[PDB]
Amino acid sequence: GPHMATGQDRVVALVDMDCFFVQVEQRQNPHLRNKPCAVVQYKSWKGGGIIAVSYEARAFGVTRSMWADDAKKLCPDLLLAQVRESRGKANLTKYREASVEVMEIMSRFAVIERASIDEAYVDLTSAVQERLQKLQGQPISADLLPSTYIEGLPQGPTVQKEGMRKQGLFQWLDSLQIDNLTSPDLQLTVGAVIVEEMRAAIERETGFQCSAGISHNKVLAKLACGLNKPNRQTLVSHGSVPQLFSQMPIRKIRSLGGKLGASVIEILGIEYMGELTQFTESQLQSHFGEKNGSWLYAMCRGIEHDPVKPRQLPKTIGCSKNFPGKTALATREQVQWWLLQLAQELEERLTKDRNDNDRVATQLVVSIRVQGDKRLSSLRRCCALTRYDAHKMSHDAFTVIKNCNTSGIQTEWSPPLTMLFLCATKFSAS
DNA sequence: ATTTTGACGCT
DNA sequence: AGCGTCAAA
Ligand SMILES: [Ca+2]
Ligand SMILES: [Mg+2]
Ligand SMILES: [Mg+2]
Repeated sequence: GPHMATGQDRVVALVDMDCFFVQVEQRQNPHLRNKPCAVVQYKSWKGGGIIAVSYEARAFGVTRSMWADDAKKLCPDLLLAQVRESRGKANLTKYREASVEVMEIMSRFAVIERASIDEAYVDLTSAVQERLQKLQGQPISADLLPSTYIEGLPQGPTVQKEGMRKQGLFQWLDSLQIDNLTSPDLQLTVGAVIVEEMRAAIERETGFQCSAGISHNKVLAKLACGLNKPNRQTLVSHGSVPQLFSQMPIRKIRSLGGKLGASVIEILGIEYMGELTQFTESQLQSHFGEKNGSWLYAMCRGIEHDPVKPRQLPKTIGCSKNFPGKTALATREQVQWWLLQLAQELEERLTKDRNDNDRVATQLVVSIRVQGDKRLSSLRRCCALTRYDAHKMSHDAFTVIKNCNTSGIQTEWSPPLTMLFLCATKFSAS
C-alpha cells in the first residue's frame, strides 16, 4: 500500500534511429531515398549479406541476415548500398561518424548512455522538473505531441491510424492533472514533449529520423520505442503495464530474448510477461538466481532500477574478420597478414579516438575461432597495449596466439582459423 | 557462409 | 583472467 514502490521516480527515454545504415546511405545518395533499399556487406557470396533494410523494402519481406540474391527474389527492384571495404575488410567508419552526429545532438538535452551505434538512453528527470517549472501549471497541448502514441489508448466507449493516435492522445491529455508537479503521468508527458523536441533537432540537423520510447525505466522505454516505428514515439505509463504485459511474450523484454527467457518459459510454464506476477520473489530467485529473481519480480510489475549511465563513448574499440568455409586461414603467413590488416585499422581508429577523446587504450585483447568450434570465440588472450603501432600490435597478437598452432610444420597453421578479433580496452585519461 | 561489432555477468 | 550471454547495424 502506502510503502509499495511503483518505479515511477524517473523519466527515461530510449531513442533508436530508424533503419540507421540505410538512412546514412540515403542521405549521401538521394537516388536511394523513398525506395526499397538495403545496406549489404561484401558482394561475391550470394550478392552480399544484408545488414539494414528500408521500411519500403521490409514491406516485401526483406530482412536483416538475408543474402542480397534472395532478397532480390522477394524484391526485384531492391536498391543496394555497399559497406566500404578497406584493407580487405568491411569498414564501418561512416556509420560510427553518423552515430557521433546524433549522440552529440542528444547530449545537448540531457545525459545519455550510448547503448549501441544507433541508440541511446536519456535520463530526462531533471529536464522534466525544469520544464514543469517553466510551464507554471499550464496545460499541455496535443500540438506539442505531434508524433506521440499513448500505449493502451484510445479505450472504452475513426478507422485511420493517425485518427487513432490522436484519439488516444486526446483521452490521455483530457485525463491529466497538470497542477500536481509530482504526478508521474504528467512527468512522462513532459518527457515526451522534450523527446519530440530532441527528435526534431536530430532530423533538422542530420536529416535522420528516429523512433523513441518514453517511460519510467530503460526496459519499458526500449519496449515502448519498438511499439510504433518508424518516425514515431510511444509513451508507456506505469498504469499501461498490466494490460501491455498480459499478452507480451517474455522474449520481447530486453535481456530475456535468449536462454534465460527460454528457461523462464520452460520452468514456469508461462508465455507472457504478466504471468510472472503470480510467483513470489523467493520462487523466482530459486529458479533463476538471486539477482535475476529480484529483477524479474520487479520487472513484471514494470519496475526496474538500472541507471542511465553517463557514457557517450564506446568502452572498447575492436576490429574483426571471419574466414568462413574454404577461406579459413591455414598458413602462418595468412594469419600474420590479416592480423596486420586488422591492426592497421585498429591503429587508425585508436589514433583518432586519442585525439578526439583524450584517452589511451592500455590492453589489447586477441580472440580467435578455430574451424570446428560451436562457440563464436574459441580463444581469448590479452597483452599490453603500449604503443599505437599496427606492426607492434599485430606482432604481439601473433605472439599470444602462436602456441595455438597444433601443426608440426612451421609454415602451416592447423586447425585453420575461421575468425580473428583485435580489441583495444581499458582506457585511461591522457 | 550473416558479418562486424559492443556491454556486461560468472567464476 | 578467460569464458559466456545478450544485443546492435
Ligand atoms: Ca535502429
Ligand atoms: Mg533493428
Ligand atoms: Mg537500435
